[PDB]
Amino acid sequence: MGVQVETISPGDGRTFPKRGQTCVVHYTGMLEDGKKFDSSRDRNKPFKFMLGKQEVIRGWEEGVAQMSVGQRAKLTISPDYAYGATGHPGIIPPHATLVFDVELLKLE
Repeated sequence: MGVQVETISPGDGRTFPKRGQTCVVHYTGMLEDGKKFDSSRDRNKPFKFMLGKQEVIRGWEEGVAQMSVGQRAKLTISPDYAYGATGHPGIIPPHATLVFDVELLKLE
């Protein structure tokens, strides 16, 4: 499968990221069992990435573009849209489905 987006709290429902914009987000990343492997909130610094430059996993590129500014959403990402068969040594196992709690703070 691809990426599923499940809403947690609504945004403005009007402003969606376009290609080339910088997305400023807080996020928490968890394995399918619920173990957290990454979180911007723990570092007290939002994460920025430019949509369309493939600086993040495909699931983020397609999932976050579906969010409006101010929305918090749950992205469930299958391995093909994520770290795939390889995974990431000692962080993400092979063939892992990931769950991201993501809040789109603003666009730049």
